[PDB]
Order: sequence, then C-alpha cells, then structure tokens
Amino acid sequence: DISTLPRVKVDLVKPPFVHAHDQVAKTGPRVVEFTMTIEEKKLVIDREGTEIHAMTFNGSVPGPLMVVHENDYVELRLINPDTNTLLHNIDFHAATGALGGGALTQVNPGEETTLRFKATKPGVFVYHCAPEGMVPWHVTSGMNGAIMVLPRDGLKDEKGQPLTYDKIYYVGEQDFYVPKDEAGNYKKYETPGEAYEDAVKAMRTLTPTHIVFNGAVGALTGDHALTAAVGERVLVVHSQANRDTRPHLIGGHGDYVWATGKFRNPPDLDQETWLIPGGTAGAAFYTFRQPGVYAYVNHNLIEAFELGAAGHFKVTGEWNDDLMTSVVKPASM
Amino acid sequence: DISTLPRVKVDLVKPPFVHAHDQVAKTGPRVVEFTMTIEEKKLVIDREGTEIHAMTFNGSVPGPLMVVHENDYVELRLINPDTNTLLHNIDFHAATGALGGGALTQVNPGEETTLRFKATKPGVFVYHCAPEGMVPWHVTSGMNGAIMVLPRDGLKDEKGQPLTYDKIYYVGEQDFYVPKDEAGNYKKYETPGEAYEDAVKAMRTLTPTHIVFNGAVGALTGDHALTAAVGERVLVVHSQANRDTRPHLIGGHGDYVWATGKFRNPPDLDQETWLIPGGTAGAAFYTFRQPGVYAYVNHNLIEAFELGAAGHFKVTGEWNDDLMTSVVKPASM
Amino acid sequence: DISTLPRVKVDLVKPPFVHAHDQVAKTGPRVVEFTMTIEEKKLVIDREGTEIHAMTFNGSVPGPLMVVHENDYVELRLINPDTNTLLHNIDFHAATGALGGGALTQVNPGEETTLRFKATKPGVFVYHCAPEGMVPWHVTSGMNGAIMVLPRDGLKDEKGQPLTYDKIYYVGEQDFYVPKDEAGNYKKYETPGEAYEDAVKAMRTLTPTHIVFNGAVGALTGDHALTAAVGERVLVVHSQANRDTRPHLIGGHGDYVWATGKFRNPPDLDQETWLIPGGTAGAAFYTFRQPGVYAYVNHNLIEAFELGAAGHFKVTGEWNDDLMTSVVKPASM
Ligand SMILES: O=N[O-]
Ligand SMILES: O=N[O-]
Ligand SMILES: O=N[O-]
Ligand SMILES: [Cu+2]
Ligand SMILES: [Cu+2]
Ligand SMILES: [Cu+2]
Ligand SMILES: [Cu+2]
Ligand SMILES: [Cu+2]
Ligand SMILES: [Cu+2]
Repeated sequence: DISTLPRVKVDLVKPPFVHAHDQVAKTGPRVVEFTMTIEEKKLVIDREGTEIHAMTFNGSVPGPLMVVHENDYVELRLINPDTNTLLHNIDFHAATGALGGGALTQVNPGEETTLRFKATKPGVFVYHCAPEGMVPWHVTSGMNGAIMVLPRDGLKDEKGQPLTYDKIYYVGEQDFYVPKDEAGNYKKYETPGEAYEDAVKAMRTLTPTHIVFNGAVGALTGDHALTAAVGERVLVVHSQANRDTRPHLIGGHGDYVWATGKFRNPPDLDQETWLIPGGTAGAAFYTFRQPGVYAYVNHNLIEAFELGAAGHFKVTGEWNDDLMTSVVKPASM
Repeated sequence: DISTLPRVKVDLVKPPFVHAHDQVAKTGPRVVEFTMTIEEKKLVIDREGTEIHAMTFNGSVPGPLMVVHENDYVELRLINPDTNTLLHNIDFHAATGALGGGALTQVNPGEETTLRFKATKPGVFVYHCAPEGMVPWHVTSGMNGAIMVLPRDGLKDEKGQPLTYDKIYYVGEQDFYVPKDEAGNYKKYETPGEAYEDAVKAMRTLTPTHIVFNGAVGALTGDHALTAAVGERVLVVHSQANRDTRPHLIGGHGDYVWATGKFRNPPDLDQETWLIPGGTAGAAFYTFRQPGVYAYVNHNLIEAFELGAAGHFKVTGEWNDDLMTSVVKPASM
Repeated sequence: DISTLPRVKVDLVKPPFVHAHDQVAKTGPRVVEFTMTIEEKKLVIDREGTEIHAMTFNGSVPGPLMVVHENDYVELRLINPDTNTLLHNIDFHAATGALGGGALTQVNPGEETTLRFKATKPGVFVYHCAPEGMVPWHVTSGMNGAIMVLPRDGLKDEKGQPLTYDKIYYVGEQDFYVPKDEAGNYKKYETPGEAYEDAVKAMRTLTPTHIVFNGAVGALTGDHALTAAVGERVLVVHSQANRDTRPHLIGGHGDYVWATGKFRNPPDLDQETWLIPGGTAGAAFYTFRQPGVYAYVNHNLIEAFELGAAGHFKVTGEWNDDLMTSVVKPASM
C-alpha cells in the first residue's frame, strides 16, 4: 500500500551538480517527491551570440538529474506556467507504461499534473518531453534530462565489490539544429512557434549546427570547470536524448563504464572512449591520479572543438612522475 | 555425410512475422531448405507517394527472417526471374567463406542457384545482396534481410537459465537515399537502371532521405501494429544492413538485449536503448507489464518521427497502478 | 627506480605491419624506447588523384603501431624537423596526465622532445596529435595511430584460456574532409596553411569526402592485400581517432572482439560487425577456415565501397565444402 510508505521531498539543483542523496539506501522504499516547472526561454548557445528558444525542465539545459533507489516510487509534479506558449509532457525511460508517462502528462500552459511510477530497474535513464507530432522538435530544443536509479546497496564493480564515488557530475549533451539563411547564417526568432516553422527542415539534415554540454559552448569551462582532487573518485553521468556521443576524458580513462547506463550489468573496464547511443544515459567512474587541466569531450573532435561538445576539469594535488614525465622538454638541439 | 541428414523444407512468411520454428531443437542437425525469389518492383515508401525501385528477396523489404539451429545446414535456392533486369547474389553474415556466399551466387535474370552453408555460430545475422561494384546500391534498395541461428538448447539469460519467447517479430530498418532535384524534390524513375544514375551521388551524402521499418513510413502501425498481451514474452529481432540504429521501446525496455546479435554472449540487462551497428542484427527480449499503445523507434528521434523509423505495439490486458499512475490528471488549478 | 630498469630500443615499421614483440612478456618491466619523426607531406588519397597535406607520425597514415606490455614505460622521442611548417604534439589515450602527454610535447619545427609514461592499462589505444585550437584539423589530416599495451601474460578468452595470434595487422581508418568548390570539385593546395583556411568549414559538415584504410583508397588491396592461411589465427587492430566505424570481415567473423579495445574485459564472441567509437582502438581475433579473397570493410557500405573504407585479405589453403558449397552453380534451367 503506497499510502503507508514514507514521502520525502527533494529540491533539485542545476546541472552539472546533482542533488544530495545516499548511495546505499538508508531507508526502505519511499515515495520521492520532485517538482519541475517548465520554462520556455531564449538561450544564447555560442560565443557568437546565436539565440534559440529553449524548452526547459526547471530552467536549464539539460534538465536536472533526479536520483532515487531501485523500487522507490518517483512522484513528479510537472508545472507548465501560463507564461509558456506550448503544450508539453514528460517520458521517463526509467518508467513502465503509457509511453514512459508521456500519455498521462500532457499539460497546456496554465496546467499541472502529478505522475507516479515505480523505479523498477537500476541505472541512469533519459527523461524527455515528447508531445505527439512534435517529439524531435521539443527534445532538440533542450527539453530532456536524466534520472539515476541507484541499486539499494549502491554501485558494484565487475567482481561484486563496492564502488563509492566521492563526487558526481551530470553532463547533458545537446544537439541543436539552428536554421540558416541561404548563405549559412543562423536565424533568430521572437517566439518558439516562429522558430518551429524552419525547424523540421533543419532537423532533417541530420547535421547539428551546435553540440553543447550544459546548454552552451564553454559552459563547463573557466569559473564553471568541473573540479576534483588527486585520489578522488568521480562518477560522470552523461546523457544524449537524440543522437550518439562518444565521451572521453583527455588525460584519463573511464575506469568503470556503464556505456548504456544499466547497473545490473558489470561495467566495462579501462575504457578510453565509449559509445552512448542517442536516447541513452551512461555513467563513467574514474579515480583521478594526476593534477592539472583535463578536457572532457565527445571524441568526434569536430563535434567537440568546432561544434561545442567539450568541457574541462581542474584537478588539484600531487603530480606523479612515475605515471608520466617530460624527460627532455621541447627544445631545438 | 550431409546426404544422410534429414531435409526439412521451410516456406517463408512476410516480415514482421517469422516462420514457425522450435526454440529448442526437436531433431538432430538438419539440412533446412529455403527458396527465395528475387523481385525488383516499384515501392511507395512514404505518405507523400515517393516511389523507388526496390530490389527484394521474396517481395518484401526487408527480406524474410530465416530460422535454423546451430550446426544445421542452410540450403538456399535463390531464383532471379527473367522479369528482373539486374544481376543479384546473396552474402550471409552467418556463413563462412566465399564472401558469405556472394562469390558463389551471382545470378543473372533467368538464372537460379543453390548455396549450402553450415550455420556454425548462433545469433541473428544480416544477409544482403552484394554484386561487385554495386554493393551499397543493392543494399540501400532494400535487398537485405536476416537469419536467426538459435542455439540447439534455445536462448539463455546472463546466468544460464532459459529465456523462452511467446512471440517473435522481425523489424528490418532500411535507409533509402532518394535522389532530389535542385529544390529538394524526390525523383521517380521508370526502371532500376534509370534510378542508378543518380544513386551514387545521393548515397555519398551519407544522409538518408527516408529511414523506415518493414519497407514504408507507417508500415508497422494501424491494422499492422505489432501486438502482445500483458505477461507475454516478446523477442524483437532488428537489423540494419548499412547504417547504425538505436532501438527503443517507448514505455518499455529491453529486458535482455543482444545488441550485436550473438547468443554465446550474455545479454545486456534492462536496456533503455541499444546500438545496433550498421551491418548487424540485434535481438531484444521484453516481457510486457502494461497494456496500451507503445511506439518502437530508432531513438534518433528525427530519424524516427521525421524520416519514418517508428512503429507501434498494441498491448491488451490489465493496467498496473503500482507500476505507474496519474495521481493528479492534467488540469488548471 | 626507473633508472634501474632495462631499456630496449624499438624500431617501428610501416602499417599495416606491426613491429616484432612477444605476446607473453619474456622480461620484467622495461623502458621501451620509440622514436617518431613528424612528416608533413602531400598524399594522393584516391584513384582520381585527390591530394591533401598529410600530417604524419613517421611518414605514414596511420602512424605506426607501438607495442609494449602492461606496466612497461613508454619513452617516446618525438622529432619535428624544420622541414615541417606547423607546431605538433602527441596525446596517448593509453597515458595518464597532462592531456595524455599533449601538454608536455608541443614541438615547433626544428624541435624535439622526449615523453615517458607508464602503460598502466592493457588494451589497444589511439594516439593522436592535439595542438590547442587545431585538434580536429591535425587529427583529420592523418596525424593519429595506435599503441597496444598487452597484458604481461598475453591475451585470454572469455573463460581465461590463452588466445595466441599467429599474425597481427593494424588497420588505421581515416576520415578526410577535402574542401570543394561550388560544383563539388576537390581543391588542392601548395602548403598545409593554405589548406587550413577551407578546413574548418569542410569539417563542420560532419560528412567525410573520403574514408580510407592505410591512407588511400585501395591501399590494402592488390600487391598490398593482407594475407593469411587457413588455420592461422589473426589479430586485426583497428583504430578511428575521430569518427565511429563498424568493421566487418566479409566471409568471416570476429571470433573474439574487444570492440572498445580493453583487454581486462572478456571479448564479445562470434561478432559479424562491431562498433568502434570515434576516439577508440578495437581488436578482433579470427581463425581463418576458408581460402580465397575476403574483403574487410567499414559496414556502412557507402563508406566502404564509395568513400574508400575497404581492404582485402588473400588466404591460402584448403576449401571446406562442409562449411560452404555451391550445390547448383548459377544457371538458367
Ligand atoms: O585525447 N583526447 O582527445
Ligand atoms: O521514450 N522514447 O522516445
Ligand atoms: O558481408 N559483408 O558486406
Ligand atoms: Cu516540451
Ligand atoms: Cu525516448
Ligand atoms: Cu541485388
Ligand atoms: Cu555485409
Ligand atoms: Cu600535428
Ligand atoms: Cu583523444
């Protein structure tokens, strides 16, 4: 009887940070209550000032990472304020039935709904908007995020021993299809419905104009670089709701990788690069061994360094010359 | 001595249905006799009336699913009637030697051939036409299907216990490269050889104009939706002879997935989405838990909902409110 | 103390051949000394005479395969002669820290450097040039190769028994983005810096003009086909530094495949086709069972047969009619 279970309210935080949670469940099954408010907003996605109408869950691209344990219930209050202009809904790939919830959560501006589902399968999963006849348009406008369903006993390695992360980050990777004039210039629009009328043609090229982490070129750099210390164990959750990606930590590895995101499977070990299919979340565990700057990319390096799918870590601590050293620094002899 | 083995004739059926077979082999090794007749035909592939010259095995795109057991012999009589205009052949990815059979099966219009191979490796496998110098042209004209080579003791899970499907469907996914005029309009042609003269340029864009299940937009919808009941175990075989895909059951999962199709490997569990590389067949097992409409897509949602890679299931039975429920239906308060 | 370890000098050889090595380490950990000299050169990449400025490690596309054992030290002397025009560096995906070495190895024309790293993780790994702000440009100009880090006890199967190859080949697969005039004709240039000024636009299409093995259309055919004998065990290492590929041996299989290249994981069995993500090396083991010609392709067959990602094996020995036979040769009846 679900009414006899504990209810716990969670306040979500902005990616790439993740709300506070316990890896090992410290209670029995609960009803975990989340509220997300839909926001349509203009977003500047590149250094050039290119502007799109973003369709967001909770004001961000990606939407926030939700975290529960296996056989908890997710209870989502989804709010579509009348300041928005479109009909939206939500499909959880973690959920079973009703198109992942999409059939039950269609909210017009001025409406709200509350969906409950049982998180029966452990892993990281995409969630995304999916309105009939407008699915790729909403998704590729940024209206996607992810949910992590932890095993009740936390994460385990390929031999059944614990893997405990010290830090967790959520990297949402977004393909955008910004329409262009005949010369190749990106268009801007006053409303989402104006933007929509060039969108299907732009999408049908299957060629993104931009591919970004955390909603913009350079978003996970500078004052917003990801951080760690030598010795720290970091889980990087990575989603792509519409298009394949191939994450890579430049100067590191994925020590343990669930490339298709599902924790009942043993992780792949020692990955350089892994394929997260479009429509999937994956997760990589790494223990930092060297200080300094790292880049974290989609390893189609064009997509990374030209189209925006690149962020940075800044890592503190002790350089290990056994692991790597410059024997003779660059010089002319 | 192959001449001392039983011979069994199989009459093939039209995808997405699959000929009758036993999961667990009820006889010893056999010679399993199949006949396929090549048919070049005009095919309307979209709602707009776009017409291509399809190059088919047995009149369908995809060709039919053949089913045998490990260490059976496949004996295929391949017929190229003189009503056709091109030279064709067949390459089985299940087979060993002679370019999968392609080197031994070149048939002009008016010719037939009979190939035998031993199905030494269990899994689902692509088969496709592959005439020297015209390989992608034939494949991307629809001239591909798949063969399932079951283990003699049936399918097994990640721990060695039986997996028994109640229903099986074969989803062939086809990328087409329909040539366009300068404005973007799709061309039509009177013969395959006329179509060929714009084909290499269209293909070289690496950008399909259409991506369809069972040979057309909407083919696996309406009166041709796939069906199941709550509680039924369904195996969905999925092939793509030329281009990567990423299948996803909207509102379900792949409970057990062989994403690259080979049953000696333990399946991946609880997948949301999986990558079937171009040139591969994969297979997903799911037990339905909720009634209603599902969509089954390539989860590049542009490819799905704009280019045609989407079908439906209609599932009968009992809604499970523990698994999912609308707590507050969409409303304005 | 690294100074107390043996030093062994290796002279590299031209792909697809691989320098001599021991599968099972016959010494303790060593410092393995490699020298590579950077060469910018014009390269003809197709039958039509299309010419690019290749940026090479050691004169070849791909660069040579380096081979060491787990917990050896790689010590690379990287030489950038003043006959070159650009600044280059090297990132080892096998290495830990300093952007895989890229931060420590920036060499102007006329300079050299020596990097040492510990090969702590077994597998095949990409290495590539990666100069800040010019990364995809160098990589897609051919400036990438691979390194194999063998387990000290050699390769093992999915059950822990030895896998010993008789032959090894290295297939580097290169995506090129040759700029075109308005009609679609490929441009030529007198220097790399001239070529660079059309390069970012060509790359941003995400549509290669050419996709080749061993640096040119047809490079692994004719007098340069790969060779084997029936019964021989062959390891094919395959890398793609920038873009996904899907290798396939036409008329064979990958009996044991590490599709993402890392030997601590059990191989996938009996693969028809596998996905090597861009930014990765993979490795497939096969025992030949049939003589004759094979093709080895990227199984996007357009990429293979139109854009150049196809090579051949010529295999000697005994045809096995149990495995495959023509029962009735093509004929009209
Ligand atoms: O090595 N990462 O580009
Ligand atoms: O959740 N499937 O689009
Ligand atoms: O069967 N290989 O194209
Ligand atoms: Cu929406
Ligand atoms: Cu989805
Ligand atoms: Cu054909
Ligand atoms: Cu093939
Ligand atoms: Cu370089
Ligand atoms: Cu890299």
